[PDB]
Amino acid sequence: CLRANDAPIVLLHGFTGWGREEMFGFKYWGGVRGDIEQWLNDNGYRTYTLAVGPLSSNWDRACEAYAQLVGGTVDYGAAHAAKHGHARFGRTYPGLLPELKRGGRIHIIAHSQGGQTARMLVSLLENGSQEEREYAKAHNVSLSPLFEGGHHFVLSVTTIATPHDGTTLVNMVDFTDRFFDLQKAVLEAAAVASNVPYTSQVYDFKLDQWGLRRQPGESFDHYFERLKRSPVWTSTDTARYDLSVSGAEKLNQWVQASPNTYYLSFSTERTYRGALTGNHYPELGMNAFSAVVCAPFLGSYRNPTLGIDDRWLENDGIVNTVSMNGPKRGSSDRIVPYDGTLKKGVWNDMGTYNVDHLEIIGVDPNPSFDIRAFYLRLAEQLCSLQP
Ligand SMILES: [Ca+2]
Ligand SMILES: [Cl-]
Ligand code: NA
Ligand SMILES: [Zn+2]
Repeated sequence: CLRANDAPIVLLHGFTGWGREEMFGFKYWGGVRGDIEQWLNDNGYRTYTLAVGPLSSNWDRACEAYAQLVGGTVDYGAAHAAKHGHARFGRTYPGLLPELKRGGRIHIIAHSQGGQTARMLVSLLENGSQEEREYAKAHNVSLSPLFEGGHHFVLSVTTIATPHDGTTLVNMVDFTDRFFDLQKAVLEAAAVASNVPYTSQVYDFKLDQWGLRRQPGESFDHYFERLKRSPVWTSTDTARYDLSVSGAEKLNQWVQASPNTYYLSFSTERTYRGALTGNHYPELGMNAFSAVVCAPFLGSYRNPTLGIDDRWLENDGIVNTVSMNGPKRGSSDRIVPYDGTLKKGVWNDMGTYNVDHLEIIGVDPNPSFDIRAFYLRLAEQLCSLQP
């Protein structure tokens, strides 16, 4: 790289994901292929990993990301917490990069719903929250600096297989059961059983604000049955809602691109069209869970009420490919095909890759995908960005 900025890289997972000490060290970023953070660091690209609530709303996850980056106690905002009935304060972090408070900046590389979270964190840093500012005045409580506005420390957001317009998977019948089957499948990829009541946490869902935690003598099977019936699955303040086509559009209506930030999007597809009616079908090698449980629905579900037609049928096993190049539904962001120069304040569509939702992070194998070269080439591009 010809280095133009010194900003560290920050990895951010989707609606599954866990810290480097979790899952007995099986890495979400790298999976069965290795340790992407370690590869980037070993190649001279300083990289860190964020771990936030996988099932929690993008709002909560953005507040957690902020505290984890600059240090301190997660503050979800007094108004937000009162409106949805969960704790105002989350856990306390030492802070990965306190220098963000004095002028440092970062590149965020986000997978799946991580891309919504990274977008939202930028929006909150730039504009704050009018509602939280007003509520703090009215009720004489403190206000997180995150909601003040006029802050800036994200130089770029890169999203990979992100459902910026949602995924129609949420509309599948029995989505609740199949989604937590997906969680168990990822646990099994990590060689972690779902019917064993581990005494260590192994996979912390970080639901402190909701007061939820896997109990002593409780298996993931039993825990997920509880989670299904909990507010983190049944409220609007959830990843599940933000993942829907409707919820993603609502998010897009206020989370917009900042002129001070480069946005890069990577799309993923792992399907073919058949010759019967033009439906899409999983290619050989797509991870087994998606191939059997999710891809047939994704490549055949049409919904005229929500504008879900033939453009939505291509998919990566989890997300409709059309959803990934940037926010569109309810969004005024601009999306431009990458042309050799990356532009600020717009989505640079870096193209589509023939890699499925879990292969792109190495949680499922794909020997024809040079995952190491993919992330090293991305880090070079970010290293080259003009500050
Ligand atoms: Ca595969
Ligand atoms: Cl509990
Ligand atoms: Na995901
Ligand atoms: Zn919340």
